[PDB]
Amino acid sequence: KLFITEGYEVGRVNGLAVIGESAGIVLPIIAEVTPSMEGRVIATGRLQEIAREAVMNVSAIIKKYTGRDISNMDVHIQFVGTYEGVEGDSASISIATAVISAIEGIPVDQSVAMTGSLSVKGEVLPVGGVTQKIEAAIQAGLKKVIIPKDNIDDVLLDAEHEGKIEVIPVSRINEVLEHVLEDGKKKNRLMSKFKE
Amino acid sequence: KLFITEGYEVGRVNGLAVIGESAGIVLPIIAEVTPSMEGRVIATGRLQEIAREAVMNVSAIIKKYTGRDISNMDVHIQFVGTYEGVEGDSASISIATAVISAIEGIPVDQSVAMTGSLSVKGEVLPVGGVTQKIEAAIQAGLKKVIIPKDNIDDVLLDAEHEGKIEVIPVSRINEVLEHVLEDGKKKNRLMSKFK
Amino acid sequence: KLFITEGYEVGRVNGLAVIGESAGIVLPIIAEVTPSMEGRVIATGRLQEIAREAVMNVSAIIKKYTGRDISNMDVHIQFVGTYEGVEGDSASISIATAVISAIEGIPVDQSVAMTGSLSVKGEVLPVGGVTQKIEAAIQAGLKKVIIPKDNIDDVLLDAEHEGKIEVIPVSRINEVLEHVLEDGKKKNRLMSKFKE
Amino acid sequence: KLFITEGYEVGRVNGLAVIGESAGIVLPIIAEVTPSMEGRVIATGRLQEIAREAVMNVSAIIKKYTGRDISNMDVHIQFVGTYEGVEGDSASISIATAVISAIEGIPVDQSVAMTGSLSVKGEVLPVGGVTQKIEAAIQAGLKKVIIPKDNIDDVLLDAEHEGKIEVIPVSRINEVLEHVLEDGKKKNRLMSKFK
Amino acid sequence: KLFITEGYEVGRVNGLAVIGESAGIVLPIIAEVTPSMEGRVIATGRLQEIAREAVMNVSAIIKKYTGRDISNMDVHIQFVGTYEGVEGDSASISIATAVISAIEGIPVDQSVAMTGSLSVKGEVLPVGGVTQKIEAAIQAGLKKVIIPKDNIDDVLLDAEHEGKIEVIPVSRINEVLEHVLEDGKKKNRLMSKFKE
Amino acid sequence: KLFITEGYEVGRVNGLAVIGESAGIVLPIIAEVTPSMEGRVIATGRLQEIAREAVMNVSAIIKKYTGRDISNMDVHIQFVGTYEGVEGDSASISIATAVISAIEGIPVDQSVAMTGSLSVKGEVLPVGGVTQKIEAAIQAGLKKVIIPKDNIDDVLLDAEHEGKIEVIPVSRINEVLEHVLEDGKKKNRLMSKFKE
Repeated sequence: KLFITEGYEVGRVNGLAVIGESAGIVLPIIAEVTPSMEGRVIATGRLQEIAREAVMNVSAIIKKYTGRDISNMDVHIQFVGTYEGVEGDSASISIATAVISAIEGIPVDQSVAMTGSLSVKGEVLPVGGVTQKIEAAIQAGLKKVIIPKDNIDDVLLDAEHEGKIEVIPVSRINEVLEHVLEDGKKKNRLMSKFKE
Repeated sequence: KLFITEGYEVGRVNGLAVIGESAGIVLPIIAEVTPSMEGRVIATGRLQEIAREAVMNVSAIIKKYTGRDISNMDVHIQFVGTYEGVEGDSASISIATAVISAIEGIPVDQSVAMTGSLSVKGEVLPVGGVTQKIEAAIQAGLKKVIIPKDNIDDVLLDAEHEGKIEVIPVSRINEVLEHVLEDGKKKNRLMSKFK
Repeated sequence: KLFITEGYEVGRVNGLAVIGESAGIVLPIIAEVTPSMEGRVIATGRLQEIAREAVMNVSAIIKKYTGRDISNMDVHIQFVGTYEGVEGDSASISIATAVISAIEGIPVDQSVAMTGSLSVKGEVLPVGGVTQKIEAAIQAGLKKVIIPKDNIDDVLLDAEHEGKIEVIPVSRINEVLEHVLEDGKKKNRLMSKFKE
Repeated sequence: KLFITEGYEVGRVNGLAVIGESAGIVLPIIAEVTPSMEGRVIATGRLQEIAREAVMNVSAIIKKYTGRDISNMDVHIQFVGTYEGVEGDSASISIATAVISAIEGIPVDQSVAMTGSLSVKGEVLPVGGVTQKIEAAIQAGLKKVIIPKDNIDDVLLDAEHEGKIEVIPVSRINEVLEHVLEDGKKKNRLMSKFK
Repeated sequence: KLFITEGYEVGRVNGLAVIGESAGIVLPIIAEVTPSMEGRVIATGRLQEIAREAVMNVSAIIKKYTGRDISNMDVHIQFVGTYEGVEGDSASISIATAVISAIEGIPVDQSVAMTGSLSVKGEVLPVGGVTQKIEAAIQAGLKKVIIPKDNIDDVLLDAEHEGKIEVIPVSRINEVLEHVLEDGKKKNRLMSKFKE
Repeated sequence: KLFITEGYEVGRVNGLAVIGESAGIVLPIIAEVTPSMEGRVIATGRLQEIAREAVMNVSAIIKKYTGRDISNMDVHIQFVGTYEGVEGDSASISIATAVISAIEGIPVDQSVAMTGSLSVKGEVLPVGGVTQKIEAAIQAGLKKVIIPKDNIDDVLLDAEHEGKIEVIPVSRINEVLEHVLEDGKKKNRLMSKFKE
């Protein structure tokens, strides 16, 4: 199977996505980081362009909140499996989440999938095919799905479904991290860094 | 909805644009600026050269009048949502407006969209697709498109678009801010710096 | 309107080009220059390569006859308007002409459109589409049209349209300039500077 | 015939991949190394992003355990054959493996296909298209196939096929190496280095 | 009209090409060199890659046979006019002629048009649509047409059409230059570094 | 036609490609070398990275064997031909062979073609499309086709192709070589260099 459904893992997130117009999918990302040999973002396959765009875009948010500049480190991003036929999210919050995880060595809840794009301001703004994703998620045996707050009323769950996934609307990057990073002294420090 | 339409709000604005044909869409920008360890405009997409340009024109206006150097501070320009076959506007005023809005950190009326092209020396130059653009601001339920002046007569709106919206003829950048940049002490300050 | 058709403005020049396969359009153009403190030609959209070829060529000529070394300047060039399926003359001379005008800061006559491919050496080479361009010129109500002298047998106008525009042709850029540049001290002192 | 099914060769591994939207193919590779007197990774084709990626995850892994650095080496990789319609897997292990084989000088077992994505930490990640990666390797007469353990449930074989190949599930790049590298003094001391 | 049919001009050659595959056309070019003040080939719009290629090949023999390194110069090629539906020769001897011409300032004779491709060892190789081309040469009042020696029997002319143009087959670059460069002291010294 | 087929010229190697689907193209290569006046591999088009690969590999095996180093040469590598959908073998041996030719200044049997991938041990790896290649090599009325050895059995031929040609299998560069160099003193000196 292409993704983990529970446990905690560094630089590892289950985003969600769309195949064709039919349907949604579990889209899992690893991020890993190593210092550069000036610094680039490595990824390949049908999604590399989504990946440099999120990673690059989010990169100031990522400097306000470790203090590691991205151009001092190499960011190794893959998508786990292959997917031709898939639209992914712009500035996707999973790809930023997995990177912050990897930079910070703080693990991620696999049982919580996510969707949204990430304002360079740090907000999370709406994305297509939410119902179709939750749906893929309900199909995956994942437990909670984070989503943007303005897709709140695009969640057209057809009952019996209303109780098999916990749908969590967020609107900051800090809410996404709060809700998926493993508890501990590290995330506690981390969270406290989210302000002005 | 997806794109915001009520409120005021920082380094983010309503670009008008056109997917080629008769074909309007509302294209927001979102800007953000961070004083740097010079600096680099960071933006992605088919419309980076434009993000870059808008920004480059807009530092003359700001080192000159304000006397802020925008070379000291990395700048994020990002357009929103999935846009395909879009023609952008050279030195597009949505961006430069958002850029003044990041940097003097002062919100913008989101009733208001706009389109235009910013000359280094401050002008709002005319642009193609001025009508279909207004038609876009309309089925997106907005209050006021701002629009270049030399574009008035490229409005030729029909009965189902006539009186639906406030069109603002602008010649200068500061006519743009006069009209969208929210109110109080900072705007007032930014204004006088100019003349 | 996307162009001006009377008076003088700095750094502004109504080009001529062809849309699809019949017709002309006026290709209006602005250039502006600030010191760089070397520098670039910033232009965007579809016709950018032409802007850089023309500024690349104007500037050598600038350096030979005046003093001003475009080396030291950012030239910012725009096609007021947005031009798809439109196709220029290489080393377009509207463009070179708008640059020579931002730099000298002598305004240009808007009542006269033009078209020419500019050699590094200073000639105005011939260009495709004269007849049609001159028709578009007639159409926006522009008084004259400056063309490459070798394009003179290409002019195919119905006798009544020969009443409508002046057709001037030319073999060197400095002739485009007496022909366009605002009458003046500056302009004179400038014509002096291309004594050959 | 485009790959080998018997014997050991230095720096040659039988990858596995898909052509169109089913059918596996065996995807064989040489890597080779020479020093760089910096270092570059040399591969053409539709699959070379992958080749560059594979190698760049191997380096750090090798450095961390073996001490050898690859900045001071040029690496030359080839997909023996011509590979259109084909997607490889991210950072294929088969390439990672063929690089380790090169540098260390230890023959690889040609009768064992392998598929997988190597992570920078040395972990073996799951992949698209396992079954036809398996069918195709049977098709070629390979005796074992190494697959990412996390894909054990994707293995879908008819019994007449269950007996025809050995499915070996791994989760780490050192396991792959033990399972493929030729036996001997080199192999062992090499392993003592990943523990 | 777009080419000069007689006299000599620095860096100015009448190549031949084909419009679609109905007909030949004169495709006239100009190369011009300025110093680099790392060096480059500037050129525009439609046959810009034929242009970059031709030069990138001949560089070779620009050094090997004679004088200057073109990585220290900028090569500014233009096609005089505009070029859609036209098909460009590779490693074009008309470019190389133009570029050798501009560097030596030895004028090229405009009553002789040319087609063919330059190998890097400097044989001229067959090209396509030669009859059509010559038919363009003929049509356009150029006196003489240089063509590749392996196309000799691909020339299929009507009676009337054969005396209408001198046809000159060549097998090597130095013959093309023997043929089109202004006699005089400078060509003599150029031509005599085209040994062994 | 545009290519060689009996004969013995230097720097030139009739290789083999597929135009995409499976349609035999002879793809002639011209190599050329001069000294840097460090050095460079000077190629044009889609194949231009193959070239530098074929080159790269060949310098390695030359430095080793002959002792000669050719980091000093400026290498020119040319594709004779005009087709798109062009599809080349990695480290393609044609190029490897035109080059070794170039350098050792040694004429090639024009009457022979080849496909092949060359490794840094100067093995001949097999390549796909073996049968289409043997065909354009027939259509091109050539006498011999060198193929990689392990390609030995992707060889078919309906009645119409069988015994139309000396197909010749190889596993090493020095075979490729023994096959195609013009006999005598410099073949010889350079040959045994691969043995010493």
